[PDB]
Amino acid sequence: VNPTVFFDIAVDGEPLGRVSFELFADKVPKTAENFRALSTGEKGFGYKGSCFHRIIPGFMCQGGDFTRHNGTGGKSIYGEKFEDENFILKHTGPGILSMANAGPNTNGSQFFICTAKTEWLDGKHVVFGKVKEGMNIVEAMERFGSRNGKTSKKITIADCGQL
Ligand SMILES: CO[C@@H]1CC/C=C/c2cccc(c2)COC(=O)[C@@H]2CCCN(N2)C(=O)[C@H](Cc2cccc(O)c2)NC(=O)[C@H](C(C)C)NC(=O)[C@@H]1C
Repeated sequence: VNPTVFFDIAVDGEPLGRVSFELFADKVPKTAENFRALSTGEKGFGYKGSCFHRIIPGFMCQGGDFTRHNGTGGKSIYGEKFEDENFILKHTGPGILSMANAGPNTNGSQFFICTAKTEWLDGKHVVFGKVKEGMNIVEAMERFGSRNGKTSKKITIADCGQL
């Protein structure tokens, strides 16, 4: 019953590969549904065409700002921001999909994909999914990141949707 969604990733407009995610709707249904609907674009806005604006090798890849395209924006399907649903799941290792935020109860659309166990984020960021297929594509994305997170090529979600 857990949905699966995909991102087709491009590097300076050339196809890199597809990352697929399981969304844990069984444990964080509101948060999973936000990400699912933003991936299909069914509300008329969402992840398609947006970029990964911060990639820090050995840490995580962050994206999801489709409103300002400068790291500060994005919005949820629930208006603007929404509350932290729960912190049942933890940042246990590579592939974990979690909500970016600016403190408590500020979930919008920005998210990050962990490439390592990041337990200092537990209880601060809502974990809601995991990479299902295409972790090798996330590893390739890291090669375009840097210590401070600026990317050396434009890393975009060329297409996305639900499987
Ligand atoms: C541009 O926005 C501002 C952020 C300023 C810069 C943060 C920064 C720069 C370089 C490396 C790192 C963080 C390392 O940590 C991450 O990479 C973490 C990893 C988990 C996901 N994540 N970033 C986030 O969720 C970060 C967590 C954060 C905020 C503030 C400072 C900080 O050190 C880390 N939050 C944000 O990016 C939110 C955004 C979702 C609307 N923006 C904001 O709070 C501000 C308005």
